[PDB]
Amino acid sequence: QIPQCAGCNQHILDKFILKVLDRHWHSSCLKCADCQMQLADRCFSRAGSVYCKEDFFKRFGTKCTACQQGITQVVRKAQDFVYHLHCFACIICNRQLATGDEFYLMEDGRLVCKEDYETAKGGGTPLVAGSPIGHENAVQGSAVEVQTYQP
Ligand SMILES: [Cl-]
Ligand SMILES: [Cl-]
Ligand SMILES: [Cl-]
Ligand SMILES: [Zn+2]
Ligand SMILES: [Zn+2]
Ligand SMILES: [Zn+2]
Ligand SMILES: [Zn+2]
Repeated sequence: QIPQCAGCNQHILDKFILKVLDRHWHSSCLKCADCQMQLADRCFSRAGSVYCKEDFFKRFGTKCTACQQGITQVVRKAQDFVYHLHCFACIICNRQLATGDEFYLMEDGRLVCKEDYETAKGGGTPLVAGSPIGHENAVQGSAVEVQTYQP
């Protein structure tokens, strides 16, 4: 089926069809709201608009998953979730997780150290704590893929 552009809602007759996480785009509609630059690498969307990596970081403040508050300091990451270092902590024992620590990530971003998770015997994802990283590397935009309507 010929997709309608997520941006302009028109049918995309371009041979190349850009796909951003389950949505389809004209190449010419995937442009940063700020600097009007084509988005070929990846896409940063907030609210109802799209931005490049640079213009996005300078516009929106990344909010910690646990405390829901802004963070120019290094952060911790588990999957897509982003945390203050002091919020990267087990919800049961309140102990801060450190690089190398084994923990479980719950669906809503709640963190549980390995020992407390396994002691209590819902569904958690096993992970190993990575070292702190910068915001830039923290929030990786959505991948822009390319599809073509073929026979
Ligand atoms: Cl398609
Ligand atoms: Cl074409
Ligand atoms: Cl550490
Ligand atoms: Zn379009
Ligand atoms: Zn831009
Ligand atoms: Zn926090
Ligand atoms: Zn714990």
